[PDB]
Amino acid sequence: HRIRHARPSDLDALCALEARCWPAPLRASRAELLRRVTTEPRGCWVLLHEGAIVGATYAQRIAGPAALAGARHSELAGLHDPSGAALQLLGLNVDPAVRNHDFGSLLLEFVLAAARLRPGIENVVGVSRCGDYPRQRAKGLGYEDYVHGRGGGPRDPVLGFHLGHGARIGGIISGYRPEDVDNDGAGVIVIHALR
Ligand SMILES: CC(C)C(=O)SCCNC(=O)CCNC(=O)[C@H](O)C(C)(C)COP(=O)(O)OP(=O)(O)OC[C@H]1O[C@@H](n2cnc3c(N)ncnc32)[C@H](O)[C@@H]1OP(=O)(O)O
Repeated sequence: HRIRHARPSDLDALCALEARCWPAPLRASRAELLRRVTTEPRGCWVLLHEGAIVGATYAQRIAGPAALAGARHSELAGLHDPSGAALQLLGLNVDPAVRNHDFGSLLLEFVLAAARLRPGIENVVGVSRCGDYPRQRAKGLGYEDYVHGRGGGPRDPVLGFHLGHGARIGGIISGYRPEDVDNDGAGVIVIHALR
């Protein structure tokens, strides 16, 4: 296939993709999607399949993996540093109508490949979540134990997506996304080590 950088003209399709991949409380507004493409234009890609935007990634260069400490999903734009050693992912979605076709694995490996070619980038970081924690919440399993797989069962399908591509857990940010009630408002830091 072919993948290209994002453009402000794709805003209409990037919103329709956001509305399909996420429920209403967790969707990024039209202004936020435009802010990501304009702030870091070389750090946003769009996967095209049959001429449709079925996959999109958002990233901005931050100072490093340590700058994510105490971050918040709303106050996330202030971490932009054009001379930082880490590229923070801000979103990596694919359309539910085309999922499980090894498409999301292609976008993640492309961003990891682009960061190895951009100079100064040491790691690819980001605050992920857990899509199947409420099921383990009723079983008495704590959130921190569930992130590190200490619950006895398998990984979370969301965290296993990053862990399956060389990432490692780098901490938990409680109160990161209060509208993400499926994770008690918390987020999970993932770090893709490079070089
Ligand atoms: C920076 C922050 C915002 C982030 O990192 S975003 C957090 C990730 N997104 C979310 O949590 C919202 C929900 N979105 C999804 O679940 C999307 O399906 C996704 C996470 C983008 C995954 O993309 P997909 O369209 O499913 O395609 P792919 O990623 O290429 O792989 C397909 C599946 O094969 C799975 N797979 C592939 N190989 C394996 C192996 N060896 N073992 C187990 N599972 C595998 C892969 O984990 C995917 O699992 P599912 O989540 O159950 O679909």
